[PDB]
Amino acid sequence: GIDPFTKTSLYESTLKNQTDLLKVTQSTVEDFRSTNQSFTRALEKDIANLPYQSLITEENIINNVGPILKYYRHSINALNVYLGLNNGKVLLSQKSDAKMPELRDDLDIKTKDWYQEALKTNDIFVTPAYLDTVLKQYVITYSKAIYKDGKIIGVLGVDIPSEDLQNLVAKTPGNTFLFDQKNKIFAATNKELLNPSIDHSPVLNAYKLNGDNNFFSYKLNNEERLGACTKVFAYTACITESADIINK
Ligand SMILES: [Cl-]
Repeated sequence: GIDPFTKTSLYESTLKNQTDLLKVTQSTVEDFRSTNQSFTRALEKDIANLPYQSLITEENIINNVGPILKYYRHSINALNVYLGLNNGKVLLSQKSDAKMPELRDDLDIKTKDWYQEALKTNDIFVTPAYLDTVLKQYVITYSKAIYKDGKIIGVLGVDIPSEDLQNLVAKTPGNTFLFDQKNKIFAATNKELLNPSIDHSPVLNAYKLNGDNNFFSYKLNNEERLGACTKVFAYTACITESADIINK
């Protein structure tokens, strides 16, 4: 309407609404990451709790670590779960025909960020989404250097399809969406937003001007829209709507 009291009431209401919904999308991304981190941490602990004898020959790694990788992979429906060693080999449990985990020598692991970055932090390392060479799907990898008595055993990796996060975000309420660390569109409730030719600059420009969680106005085709974005790890989560709620 027109009376400023009424317009202010509508603006304050929709701000709260849209903020709530943005937070649900933020929570979705957070919970996905923390579930995968907890899992990875539990797997690290089970591997490190084996005696050294079970860890210090490749055959013993196959027979003693392999089943653990397999059970864990199944438990969460991961794509791959694996352990990379300093000799460049990887003990790999992959989705497939029920064949046991095997040692693979062709994964060029000392060139891979999941391997090299795990050795530079004491935390879990989380990759951007990338194309997994084993099963040829886009994954987010959680990796962790495993130590026993201070001694490196190898680098654990857990590959989760990136589509799993995309699908979780898409199911959320609200016209919410998520950009990756390069500010490309990554997930959206409205699948049309994923058209790579769409211009997101008005929303990204408005976020740059306003900051995390700060509700803003912008224009599309000379009509007014409202929205907000916030950082969530290296992602940017946004929500937008028509301003007709406050103007009409
Ligand atoms: Cl994540």
